[PDB]
Amino acid sequence: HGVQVGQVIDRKLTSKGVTFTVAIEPQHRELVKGDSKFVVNSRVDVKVGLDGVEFLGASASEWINGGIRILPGDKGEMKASYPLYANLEKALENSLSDLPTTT
Amino acid sequence: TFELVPGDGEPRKEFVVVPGEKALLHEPDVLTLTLTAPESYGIDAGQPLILHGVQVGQVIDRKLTSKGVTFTVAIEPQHRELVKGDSKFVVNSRVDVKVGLDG
Repeated sequence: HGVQVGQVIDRKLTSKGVTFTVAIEPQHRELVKGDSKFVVNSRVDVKVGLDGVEFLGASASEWINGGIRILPGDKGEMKASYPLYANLEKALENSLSDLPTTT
Repeated sequence: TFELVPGDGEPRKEFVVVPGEKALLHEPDVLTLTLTAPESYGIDAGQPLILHGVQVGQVIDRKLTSKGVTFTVAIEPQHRELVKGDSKFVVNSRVDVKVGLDG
């Protein structure tokens, strides 16, 4: 919600991909609500058009800050691993793959 | 540097020192307001309050709750009479650009 509640501790590169270990302060520990989402805010996206022009990803303060945005949830059990989504649209669609599934 | 602001009343020999951030909060006349928002909108605790292009106040602090974000702000007594309580507060921390054929 625009407020810094944590900090990325470390990053490791493996064969499968990249694993980030992050920490959340105890003050906002109760607001995590484990059934939540994490979104990348380190890249800016600009879309232009005749009627729809948008500037997503990160604002100027968000671009100079960077980091990970947290989309909170309602009720969860705080599982260990979490996925990281490339952009907002994929997070909303709950799609963790570039190509959508065939139907 | 210790700065002295004289007052009036019975003489005293003990004082409580407040930081410079809270200096406006401890003035004899000051208008303290609490305003809520679902998002921080990138507003810190040192941002000013602007009326007609003139700074008339200063944001004192920001707190994050479950419902949202609450800002406590202060208005100087000089412009206390110009507040006119049935008033509105608008975010000025983000810029918006709308393009079009004519507008």
